Amino acid sequence: KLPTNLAYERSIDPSDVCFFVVWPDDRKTPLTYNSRTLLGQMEAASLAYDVSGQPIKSATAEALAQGNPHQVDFCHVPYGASHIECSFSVSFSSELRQPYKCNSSKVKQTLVQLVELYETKIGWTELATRYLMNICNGKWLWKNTRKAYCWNIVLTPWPWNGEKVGFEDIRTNYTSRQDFKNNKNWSAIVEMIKTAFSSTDGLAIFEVRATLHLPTNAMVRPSQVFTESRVFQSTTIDGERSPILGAFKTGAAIATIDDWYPEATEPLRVGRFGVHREDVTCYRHPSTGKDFFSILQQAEHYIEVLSTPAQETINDMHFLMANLIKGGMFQHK
Amino acid sequence: KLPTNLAYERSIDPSDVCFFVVWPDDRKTPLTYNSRTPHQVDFCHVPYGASHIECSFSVSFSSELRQPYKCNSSKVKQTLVQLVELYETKIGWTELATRYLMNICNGKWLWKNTRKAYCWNIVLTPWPWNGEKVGFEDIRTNYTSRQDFKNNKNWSAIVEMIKTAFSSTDGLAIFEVRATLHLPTNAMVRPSQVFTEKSRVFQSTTIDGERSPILGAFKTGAAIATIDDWYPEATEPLRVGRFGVHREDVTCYRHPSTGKDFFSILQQAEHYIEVLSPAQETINDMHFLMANLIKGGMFQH
Amino acid sequence: YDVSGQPIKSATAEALAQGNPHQVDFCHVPYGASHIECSFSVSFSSELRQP
RNA sequence: CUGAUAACUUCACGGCGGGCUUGAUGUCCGCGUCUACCUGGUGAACUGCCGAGUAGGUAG
Repeated sequence: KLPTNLAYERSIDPSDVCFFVVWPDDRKTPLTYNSRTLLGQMEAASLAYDVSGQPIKSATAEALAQGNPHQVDFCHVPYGASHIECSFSVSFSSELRQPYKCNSSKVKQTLVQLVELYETKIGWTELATRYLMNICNGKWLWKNTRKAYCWNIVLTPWPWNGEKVGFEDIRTNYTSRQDFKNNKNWSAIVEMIKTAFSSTDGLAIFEVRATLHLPTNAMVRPSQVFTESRVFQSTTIDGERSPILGAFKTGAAIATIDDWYPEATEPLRVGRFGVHREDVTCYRHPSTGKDFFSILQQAEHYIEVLSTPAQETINDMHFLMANLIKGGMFQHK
Repeated sequence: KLPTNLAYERSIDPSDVCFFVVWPDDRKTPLTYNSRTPHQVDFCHVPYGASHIECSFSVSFSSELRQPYKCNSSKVKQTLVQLVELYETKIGWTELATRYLMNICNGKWLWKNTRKAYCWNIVLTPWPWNGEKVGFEDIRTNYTSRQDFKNNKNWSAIVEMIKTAFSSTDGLAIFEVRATLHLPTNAMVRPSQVFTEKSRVFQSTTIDGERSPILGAFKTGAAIATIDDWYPEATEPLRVGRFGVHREDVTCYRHPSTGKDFFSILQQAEHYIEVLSPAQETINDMHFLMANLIKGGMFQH
Repeated sequence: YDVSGQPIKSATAEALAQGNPHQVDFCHVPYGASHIECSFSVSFSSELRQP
C-alpha cells in the first residue's frame, strides 16, 4: 500500500488569459495598468488596541488621524472602448489510464483494472459535463462577471467538422444544467471528452473566446504575484505590459466540481484533503476517512463491488477518479 | 471575539470621473491642463468660448455584505449572518439607501467645483430599467432637502432596486451618472492631486490621446460615504471609518475612550440580537455597524 | 499520516488549509506567434569496428 | 643602585636535462496569494495699446 514511489500527471492542460480592448472601430489593443500611490486612514485594530487594553497614552486622537500612505497597481477600462475580450486554450488528454512512475506491479494492476471497470459500469458522462460546465459558463474570469451587462462565450474545438459553438447571454439563458443540454452542439462535445478519456492517444483541444460588457471606466481584477502593494502578474503583448490572470488559476476554476463531501453546499477545488478557502475549516479531513488516501487503500474493495449504490460507492468513485485527473505524488514511507 | 482572520469586501463600486468641454456647436473635447516649472506646479481652467463642462462616472450597488470573505470561525459566521438578516426585517434598508443616493443626486461628489456656479444638472441612467432617463434640473434652486427629492416622479423606483440589491442574494444595481456644470468664463477646475511623500501635481489619464485630470476613484468613493452623524453631539456628516476620523482638523471623534468605535460595538454582537428579536440609540449605532460592513476592511487581531 | 496510519495529531483541520508557496520556471509560446522551430545535428561514424 | 661596570662576526658563490589523463551517461512528477484606503491652491498675478501674428513689442 502506497509503495514509496507513485506519481501521475495531469490530463487537463490550460493556459493563461490575455485581456484585450476592442474599440468601436473593431481594432484591438492590449489592456494596460499603472502604479498609483494613495492615502488612507489608520484602520487596523492593533494600532489602537491590544488584548483587552488600549495602549499606554499612545492612542491619542491626534495620532489616529494621521495620513497613511500605501501604493497599489490600478487597472480599468479606457473611456470610449466598446467591450473586453478574453482568450485561452485548454486540451484534454488520456493520462489517467496508467501511472507515470509506479515502483510496484502489484498496485499497478489494481489501478489499471480500476480505470477499465469505471469506463464500463459508470462511465465518463458525469465527469465530462462538470469540467465543461465551467468552461462554457465563465467560472474562469472569477470576479469580472459581477457588475457586467452581458458576457458571451464562443469556442473552436479540434477536431471538428462544422462551425463554432456559441453561448449567448449567460444570466437568464444558460443557468441550470438542463439549459446547456438544449443546445444544438452539446451532445457532440461531450462525445469528444468521453473519447479522450477512453483512448490511448486521446486528444481534444478547445480554443475558448469570451466577450465582456462592463460599465464606464469600470475595473478589471486579474491575479497577483506572491512577493516572497497589490502587484499584478504580467507578460509582454506586442511590446506593452499587460495583465494575464495566470495559468494555475484558470485550471483551478475548471476543477471546481467537488460536491460529494459528506454535507455539501457548494463546489470545491478537488484536492487530497478537501480544503476550502473562504473559511479555513477543512472538510474531507483524514479523520472521517473520506479523503483521498483512505479510500485509495480500499482499491481492491471497490473493484469487486462493481463486478451499485450511489450513496457511498459511486460518490467515492467520482472523488477517486477526479484526483487521478488532477495528478500528483501519492506515496509515503 | 475577533478570531484573527476576518475580512469583508466592499459593496459600492465607483469609478474615475472624466472632464469634457462641450463647445456651442455640440462638440466635446477632453479638458487639458498646463504644467509649470522636482518643483512643478499645475494650472487648469475652462477654455474661452466654451459653453459648459461635463462629468461622467458609474457606480454599482452589489450584495457583498451578506457573508464575509474570510471568516476563520463558525461562531462569528452565523452571528454576523444573522445581524444583517435581522436588520433587513426590523429596521429596513430605507434609512441607508436614501442617504447614499442623495450624495449621488445633489452633486456632493463635485467637491469644490460647485462654488461659483450658475446652474448644474444631473442625469441618471439606471439598469435594469423599463422607462425614462431620470433628471435633476437646476439643483441649487430646486432640490435642497430630503423632501424635494421625495416629490420627484422617479424616486420610488431608485430608492427601490438598491433595497433589492442588498436584500436578495446575488443582487446588482448599476447607475450611470452625468452632470453639466455652467461655470463662469475662465473658471478654475479642481481635480485630485498626486501624493508625493515629502507641488499640486494632478492625477491624469489619457482620454482620446491627450492627457486629462480624473478627480480620482478613491476620491469619489469618499464623497458618497459621508453619511455619519451618529457620533455624539454631531454637527456635520463624516466619512464612515472605524474611529470617526475628521480630515480638515486633525482630530478624530468616535475614540475608544468614548466606547463608540466599531471594535467596541462589533464585540457586542450577541447583545443586540435580544432587542431586535427600542428606538433610542440601539438603532443609531447599527446604522454605523451596517455602514462598516458595506465599507469592507480587515477585522482581525 | 505518521508511518503507516494513526494521523499525527498536530495537523488539525485549519492547519492543513493554509498555503504552500513555491517557485518554478515557466516557459510558454507568446501570443500571436506562428510556430516553434527546433534544430539539432547528428553524426554517424565507424567507431565500433575495433576497440 | 639592574648575573653589575666595557664590547663591530666577516669576506666569496649557475640547480639542471626529458614528458599525451583518458573512455561512457534522460532529473523528474503536482500547485488560486488575497481582502480595505480623501493628500488638503478659499478670493488670490487684475485691464488696456501697437503690429496681419499662438512671433514680437508697449502701459498704470
